[PDB]
Amino acid sequence: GPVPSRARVYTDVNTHRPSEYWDYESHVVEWGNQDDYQLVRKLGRGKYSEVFEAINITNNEKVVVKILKPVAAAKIKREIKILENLRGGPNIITLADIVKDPVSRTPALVFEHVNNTDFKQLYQTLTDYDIRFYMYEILKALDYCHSMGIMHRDVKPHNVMIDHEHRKLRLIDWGLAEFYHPGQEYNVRVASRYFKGPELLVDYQMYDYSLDMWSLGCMLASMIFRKEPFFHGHDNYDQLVRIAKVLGTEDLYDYIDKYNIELDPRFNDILGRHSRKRWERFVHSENQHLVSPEALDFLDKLLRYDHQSRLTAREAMEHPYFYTVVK
Ligand SMILES: O=C(O)c1ccc(Nc2nc(-c3ccccc3)cs2)cc1
Repeated sequence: GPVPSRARVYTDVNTHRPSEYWDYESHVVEWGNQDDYQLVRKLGRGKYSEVFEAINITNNEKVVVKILKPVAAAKIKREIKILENLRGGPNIITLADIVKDPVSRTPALVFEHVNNTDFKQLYQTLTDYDIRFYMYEILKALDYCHSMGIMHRDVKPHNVMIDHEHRKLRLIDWGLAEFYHPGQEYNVRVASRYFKGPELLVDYQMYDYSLDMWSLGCMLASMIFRKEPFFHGHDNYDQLVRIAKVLGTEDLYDYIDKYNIELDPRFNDILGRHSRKRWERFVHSENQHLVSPEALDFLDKLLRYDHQSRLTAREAMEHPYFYTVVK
């Protein structure tokens, strides 16, 4: 069987807290008035919710209303508890109200409004300074939630709202977020394909906060190399092959050896043999101004197969890559 693993930081934060903090099933929802909000336009639809721009007609303030689908309506108590526990934290989306949608009959979450710019238009238009500035802002949010015993589990560009005009950032969609308990085996069907950590791809269930740091590394590689996404898998199996063509197969085998994991035998006919690549192979005339020795050292310390060997969010904030950022 697989060898157990524990987070190297914030290991026992939930073991000391009173049951009320992490026992989300026991939480009682204080429902507000849905008629306080007037829906303006549909912003988007996912497999778990529909998002709307709305107006709070009492104070004329712009808000965002997230109406959960019945499939996600089952684990509403987890998302509500997490959002309340993290409320006021640096760069964390602020939950303003919870109401009962009259049409879906499911809960609807009301949030503060952020004037976001499409990442497919922004993230790939930033300067070297701005990439460093916004990465530091994301790290503030990740260290905060990890210090409060929570894993985000869906870090990706679409989950980071940025008001580039005001230089304001918010980490959103805490629908897949979970409380970290040492020794707990978790569902590997989390995060979006391109941002899934190797622990998920090899079906290793005893993962931790370090999963968010792999996802952050994928975001950084895409920004500094101008390649969207960086690891472009056709499916979950091809996703691991794309990673192995860059990081090499020897360190992958060492990883699975260390944790006594048995790879799905379907990998025997698709993985092949690959040496680790130097990051200069991805540098070209169009992205060279975004690349520095500090950016490459930082990336090297996030994109590691071994989840225990990755920089934590606090260690990442100490990195020379951020020395140029005004604090
Ligand atoms: O916690 C959440 O899930 C959450 C919080 C705040 C959120 N704000 C906003 N979303 C959008 C949006 C959503 C989907 C497609 C296009 C635009 C614009 S401004 C969206 C979602």
